[PDB]
Amino acid sequence: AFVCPAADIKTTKCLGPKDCLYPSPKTCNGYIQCSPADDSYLTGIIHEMPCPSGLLWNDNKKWCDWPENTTCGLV
Amino acid sequence: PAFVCPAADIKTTKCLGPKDCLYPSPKTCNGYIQCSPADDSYLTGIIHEMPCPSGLLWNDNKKWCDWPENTTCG
Repeated sequence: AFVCPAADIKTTKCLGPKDCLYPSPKTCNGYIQCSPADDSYLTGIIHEMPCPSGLLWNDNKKWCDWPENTTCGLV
Repeated sequence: PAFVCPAADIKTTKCLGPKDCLYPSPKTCNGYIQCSPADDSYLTGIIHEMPCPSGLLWNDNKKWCDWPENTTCG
């Protein structure tokens, strides 16, 4: 499986828009967001999030983006 | 008009979840606002004016940047 890396939750509290966002090792048509479990900010909960149809993850900008801009290498 | 992040949304969710504390931007359809708790009272928010990708528009129904046909803008 995948779990949330605790270091990111502890260090950032995922407060910034681009914090705690990651590529999905399972698809280019989505991503993973880690949410802090609670306001102790010690561990994270995994959310497998989709991109809109036709958009791919662009990890440079941590968003769903036009396919030409993708950072995803999965085939 | 100047935006204020809704206190009730911050207080109730602490903006923890993926779809929490996201709103339309009054400045553009090609973007949105994401609020982050400003302090440990969780009643006020820092405003992050976020763009959408080229040509795409906010869809407040799904709280994401989406194809223009699915917009809520206006």
